[PDB]
Parts: sequence; C-alpha cells; structure tokens
Amino acid sequence: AKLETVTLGNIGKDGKQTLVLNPRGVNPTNGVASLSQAGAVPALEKRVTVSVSQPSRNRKNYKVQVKIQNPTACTANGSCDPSVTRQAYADVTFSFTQYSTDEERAFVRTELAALLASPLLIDAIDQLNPAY
Amino acid sequence: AKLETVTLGNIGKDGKQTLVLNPRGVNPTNGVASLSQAGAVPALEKRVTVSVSQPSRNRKNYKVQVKIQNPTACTANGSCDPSVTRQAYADVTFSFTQYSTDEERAFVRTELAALLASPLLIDAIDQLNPAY
Amino acid sequence: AKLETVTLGNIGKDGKQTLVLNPRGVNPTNGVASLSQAGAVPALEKRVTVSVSQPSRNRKNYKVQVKIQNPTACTANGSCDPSVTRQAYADVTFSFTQYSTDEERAFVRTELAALLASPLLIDAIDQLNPAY
Amino acid sequence: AKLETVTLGNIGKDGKQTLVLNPRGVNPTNGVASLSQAGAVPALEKRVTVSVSQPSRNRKNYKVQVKIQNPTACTANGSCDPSVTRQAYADVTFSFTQYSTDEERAFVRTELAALLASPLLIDAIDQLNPAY
Amino acid sequence: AKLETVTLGNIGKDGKQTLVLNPRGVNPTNGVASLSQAGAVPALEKRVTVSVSQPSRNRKNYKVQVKIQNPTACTANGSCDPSVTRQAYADVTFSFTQYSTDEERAFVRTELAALLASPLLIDAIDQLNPAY
Amino acid sequence: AKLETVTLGNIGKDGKQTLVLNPRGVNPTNGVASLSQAGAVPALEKRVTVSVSQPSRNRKNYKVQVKIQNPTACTANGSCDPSVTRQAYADVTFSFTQYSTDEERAFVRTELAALLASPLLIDAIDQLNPAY
Repeated sequence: AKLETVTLGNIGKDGKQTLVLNPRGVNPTNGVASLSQAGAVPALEKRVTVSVSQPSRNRKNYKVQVKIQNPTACTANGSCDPSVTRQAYADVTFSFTQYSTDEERAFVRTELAALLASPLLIDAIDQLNPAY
Repeated sequence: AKLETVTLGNIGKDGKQTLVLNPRGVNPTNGVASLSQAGAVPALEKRVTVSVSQPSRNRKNYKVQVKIQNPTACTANGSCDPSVTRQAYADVTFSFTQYSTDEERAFVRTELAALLASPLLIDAIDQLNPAY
Repeated sequence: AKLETVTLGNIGKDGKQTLVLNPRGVNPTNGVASLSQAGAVPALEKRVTVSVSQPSRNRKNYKVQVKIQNPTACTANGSCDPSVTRQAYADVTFSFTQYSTDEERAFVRTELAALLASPLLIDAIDQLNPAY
Repeated sequence: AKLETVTLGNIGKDGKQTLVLNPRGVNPTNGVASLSQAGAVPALEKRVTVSVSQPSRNRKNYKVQVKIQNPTACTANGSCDPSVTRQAYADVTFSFTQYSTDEERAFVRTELAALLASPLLIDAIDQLNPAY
Repeated sequence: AKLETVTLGNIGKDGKQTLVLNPRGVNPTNGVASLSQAGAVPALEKRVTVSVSQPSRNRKNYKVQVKIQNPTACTANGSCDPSVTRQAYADVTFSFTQYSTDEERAFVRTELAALLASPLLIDAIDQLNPAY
Repeated sequence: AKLETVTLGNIGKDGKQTLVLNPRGVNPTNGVASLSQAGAVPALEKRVTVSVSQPSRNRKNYKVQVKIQNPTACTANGSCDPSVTRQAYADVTFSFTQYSTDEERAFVRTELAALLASPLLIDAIDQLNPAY
C-alpha cells in the first residue's frame, strides 16, 4: 500500500473539486500513515491519516483506521496566528479477521465507497436529511 | 432522507459484485435506517446501519454513523443452523459542527469514496498492508 | 402531504419576499415532516415542521400541526459561526372531528390564509395594536 | 385592531367559497375578540376568535392567537338544536419575542398564509395524507 | 413491500369486486403502513393496514401484522353525519424463525389464503358453527 | 362446520404444494378444530386449530381464531425421533358483532385471502420487506 500521493478528485456536492493528499510519512512509534504536503500552512489545511495494525496475537485481526480532517481556520480579526473553529469530517474504522477472505475485505471497502455515492447517505450528509 | 434505490456496486477485487440494501424502514424509536435486501435468510448476515440523521436541540452538532457488516456463515456439519465465523466489518463516524456547510460535509463523503477507490486502500485492505 | 419542495410566494409587510422550503424528510421518532432552506447544520436556519396524525382512541380525533420558524442573530464580529439569539414562529394545530368532511377541514385552512392576509392581522402586527 | 367585518373569499375545498365574519366586541378582559357569521344562530356556529397581546406581566410577549371553528349545523328528526355539532378549532399562534421587528412578525403571518395555500397542508388537512 | 393502491374483490357472497385501498404512507413512530377508502370522512372508510417489522437481534422475528377494519354506518333516520353501527374485523400476525427461512412462510401465507376457502371455515365463520 | 380432512392446494411460493390436515377431535372447548398433518412427526409438528364463538353471553366469548402452526424438524444422520428447529406461524383472529349478517363474516375471510395473495404481503412476509 505504498504511501504515494493520492489525488482525490471529483469531490464535493457536485463532484467538482479536488484534494491533494501528498504523504508526510509513517510514524515509527505506532504504524500511522499520513497524507499532507499541500504547500499550505499547517493545522489550517486538509489532512488524511490512515493507520494500520498487524495481525497480532493480542488482536487476532487487522485494522485500518481512515481519518479525514478538513477543519476551518477562521482567523480572529487581530493578533497573530489563525486557528480552527470548525470541524467538519469523518473517521472509518475497519476490522478484518486475520483468517478472513480477501474478497470479504474487498467488499467492505467498496461497499462504503458505494454508500458514499448513495442518495440516502448523500442526503443524510449534504442536506442533513432525517432518514425515512 | 428517503430510503430507496440503494445498491452498492463495484464490490470486490474485480469491481463486479453487488450488494442490494434498499432500506425499507428505520427504527421507530431511534431514527435508525436498516439496509439489506440480501434475501430472507442472508439479510441476517449482510447488513448496513445508517443513523441517526434526525436533527435536535440536544445534538447541536451533526453526526451520522455507518455500520457495515459483510459476514460469512458456515453450515453446521451434518446440520441445520449456519452461523457467522468471519467479518469484514467497517464502522464510520461522520462528525460536523453546528455551523458546518454542505460543501465541506460533501467533500468528505466523496473524499472517502475516492480514497477507498485509490490503490492505497486497496492494498491496505486486500493484502492487509502498511503503506509501503 | 409529501416531502416535496414548498415554494412560498410573496411574504413580508409589502409582499416582496419568497421562500424555497427544500424538503429534508420526516423526523422518524417524531413522525414530523421537515423542510429547510440552506441545508447548513442549523442555528440561523429557516425551518418548517409539518404533520398529520391519528392519535389513539383516548382522544378519538384527527390533527394537523404546522410550525414555521424564523431565527435571527447579529454578526459574530471579529470571529466566525454566529448563533441564533431570537426566533419568531407560527404554530398551528388543527383539531378535527373524525366524522367531518374534507371541505370543512379546507375551510378552516383556507379561511386562515384569507384572514392572515386581512387588515386586522396586518395591524396587529404593523402597529402592534390590540384587538377589540 | 378594533374588529371590522372580514370577508374571506376564495375558501373551502375548491378555493371558491365566501364567508363573512362580522365583529362582536366586549372590553377584552378575555383578550379574545370575535368575528363571526351574521347570525343570529350562525354567529354562534361559524366563527374566528382573536387575541392580540399586550405582553403579560412577565414582559412576554407579542403574540396573536386565532381560533378557527366551522361546525356543520344539522336539523334532523324534529330537534331544535342544529347548532350543536362537529368540532373543533384550528388554534393558531403567532409567537414572538419582545423586540421582534414588524417585518419579522409579518413574515410569520404571511408565510403561514402562503403555506396554507401549499399542497403540503392541503393534503395533510383535506385528505389527511401522511408525508410519504 | 412498497405501499401501492390495493384492489380487492370477489370477497362478498356475490363474487363482486368491492374494495380499493388508496392513500398510502407509514407512520414511522408506530411502524404502521396504511391503505384506505376515506375520500373525505375517515370515520366511515374501510381500512387495511400492516405493521411493518424490523426485529432486534434478541428476537429476529419480523412479525407482520395485518389489520382489517370493515365498519358499516347509517344516516337512515337523520339528516347528517353517518356513523358506524357495526364493524367486521380481523387481526393477523405472521411469525418468523430465529434464522429466518423462506418457503415455510410462503406455506403459511398461502395456506391461510387457501384455508379461508375451506368448508370447515365457511361454516365455522359464516354460521358461527362449532366444528362438529 | 362438519369435521372433515382439509386439503389445501396452492401452497408455497409457486402455488404447487398441497397440505393435508386431518382431524384430531375438538376438545379445547367444543368445536375448536384441530387439524394435523399425516405421519408421526407432522402429527407433532404441523397443525391448524380454529376457535369457537359462543351462545349469548357477554360478547367476549367470541372471535374465531385460526392458528396456523408449522414447526419443522431437523435430524442427525440416522437419528430416531426428529425435532423442531424452525417454526412458521399465523395468528389469525376474526371479530364480528353478534349481529354481523352472514356476509361480513364471509367478507373478512375472503378479504384476507385476497390480501395474502397481494404483492404487498408477498413482499412483507416472504421477502421480509417492510411496507414503506
């Protein structure tokens, strides 16, 4: 799963904009991989972090944590540094039994990708529409 | 958010399998959508929960969670009553503040679909890979 | 009483403004339709709640309820994300006998629209004068 | 808002009927003033009664309460009390704060008239149809 | 089982078509899906509604409840407001197994449809005869 | 309501099976039909019973109830005495006034058969799809 630049295009309500997710690296103390390198000033900018586990004797499974961060910087009208006042984002945790089938794992992946394109979740997220 | 036409396509390594969910109602006391058209029996295995998109004064901030179960059950040796042995489960929280806009919420939802489509999450899930 | 956009023509003291009440859905634990215009997580959000129901046979009658909310606040000067501090609203409950026809129920609905547009209710706002 | 006769045209199921509500006054210890059919008996049958604040001792608030009743009087089997019939009232409240503007209040009054004319309330009231 | 108008007939002893249940929608708090005849007055119509299930994992029994109401009303000796003097009724609940099933329920649904034509019920129900 | 073996055709999803319910006497109360299937195991597992309306008395001692019970066994290889692992069931209650013609009684049984054959209940019961 080489941490190569990921470009996610055709995103937003109408599928019109893009995000560059250019890798900062993988953390040596915890296995966490993260995508940044936007050229933009830190903590105001959009970031994507994906961490993984090993099929450890203490878990019997493999996990993937996918967290997307797209905070808004605001900026007080005065002083110095800008700062985030608004959070607007999501965190997907996956669990795959170490003895699971790869296709089962592959289904879970795309099932979410497909739900994210489903009118029910589109309305629940973009319009904040109550299900029914 | 009307419950209708929810089919998840491009499921699996080949991008060819589908799962039909077309939710047909929500939990009457919680506002929780129940997604599965797997079959009279398979609907007890292949399941998606999407909730709670219903707004409130005691929520302020907006949150939706999606719970995806894609289990395989094994038939008893020489008997009735098959049961699940393997998952292949995902659970995502979408969390936006009280003042968030639709474009940012949408950005993330479509960003996740694009991210799932991206090779980084294909090898992370199918080969269980750290990002190298 | 479908979850279709309701466009309200000419409103306000001089009959000049209009609303587009983009439907969101029915809040399932409450059973009430909800329309709102921007789709932002609400504070300063126009909101319309509508329902028709059949109470249990302790009440033995039919009801329709409508609530129209008009929140407002001043600018969060020097910062971001202003809250709602003031709200005006309509709240109408229509209580009907189960043996009544649609036409009389309609008279109650239509007479109110005709009366709301009449000089007495115009003065009970414009001047804020008491009724005699 | 001293009462005056109000002619409510374009009313009922087809939006084509006319009903005239003539004033009935009392010093409004009971804040509700009355507009009703000329009578003598119909005056006590089809009526709208209206209370306009005059905020209470709690310094709350500007409001208007309109109560609309349109019974079907019926003469049958030799009786002498046709005026005793089917209920009830549409209880209408225009709810405001203390220093709401006249424009804010007017929107509530005219938005409601505009919504009463909308298919959403037409079907909820005449056919008693649910939002689905 | 999307609600749609249901036409029923050859129900009475004359073999004639009778019954059409038109308005549709589901009360989401109650889990009750309508169909009915009240073109104007609800209190005089015929109704068939179904309780629409979604069992917990501690039951898995998707009970379907078919509620049948067939009231008869009179004016006859009066000028207005017909009201119910007699009512025929049925209430049928269908159980489901803990692992679900398929054909076995089809047998129960169709067994009952066939059973209702059995000479034992024709007299046990039409003449109220004890079986004997 | 003479006791005779009841033979019902049109059973199952394709309408091709036949179920035969042989009398087992009437003593829960006189006339409560007890009809069971053929063979030692079906004699334990599959049956239909029918309740009995009484001579006047307070109208509590009424309501024909048809109970369709279809438990089914599973066996070990070479096992003697099969036992139930699944049960399908229909709890069918009828209610009439003591004055309800003869026609209404017939009407409700056939209306129910007409509903059971309807796509609305085919999907609610065989496909487990809520009627939304």
